[PDB]
Amino acid sequence: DDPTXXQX
Repeated sequence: DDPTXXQX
């Protein structure tokens, strides 16, 4: 749900 690093 965070874009940052494709975490989710």
